[PDB]
Amino acid sequence: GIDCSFWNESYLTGSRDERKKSLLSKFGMDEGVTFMFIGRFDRGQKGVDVLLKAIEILSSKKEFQEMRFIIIGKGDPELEGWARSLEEKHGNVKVITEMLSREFVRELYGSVDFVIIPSYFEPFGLVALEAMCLGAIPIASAVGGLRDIITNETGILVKAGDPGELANAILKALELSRSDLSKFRENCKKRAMSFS
Repeated sequence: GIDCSFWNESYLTGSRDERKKSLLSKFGMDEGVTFMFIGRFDRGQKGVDVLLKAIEILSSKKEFQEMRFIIIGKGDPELEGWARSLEEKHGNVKVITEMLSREFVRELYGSVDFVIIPSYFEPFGLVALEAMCLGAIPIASAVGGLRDIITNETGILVKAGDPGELANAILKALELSRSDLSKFRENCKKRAMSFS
């Protein structure tokens, strides 16, 4: 079950636009549509590999410049090395290889546009609900609990393990109007609150 006493936007200062601008400026980036990943870096569970492949696919496109990526998690030295390499290659990629407190995570969810949950294995998907409670729009693998939580009114579902499909979904998400973004956020919070 989700703790909506902790996971809500009451704890956050100012507006979403303000927070996102400040956040990105700390990473040396100007404003852009911001996608975040938070999870273990492994080969077949959380899907960081799928995300990194998707970033590589997108990087040859002009629209890539309008995207910002925040990639948080730890694990394999090879996977961390890969994430770090992309960070050095692309000025719109930030990688943070460590655990952050739930307070920090909460602030981040309330300060990005989308949270990417490219899981292969996700029995509970409590992460989707937490992100949704804070107005972050999920782009997620259609697996386990994520299937139950995420709807067409609240986010984007993709086939697990498919970097191409993910890249397509990210481009689709980038193109959404502010009005559509706003409706998604409203539905996200409503749905997350309904999970009580």
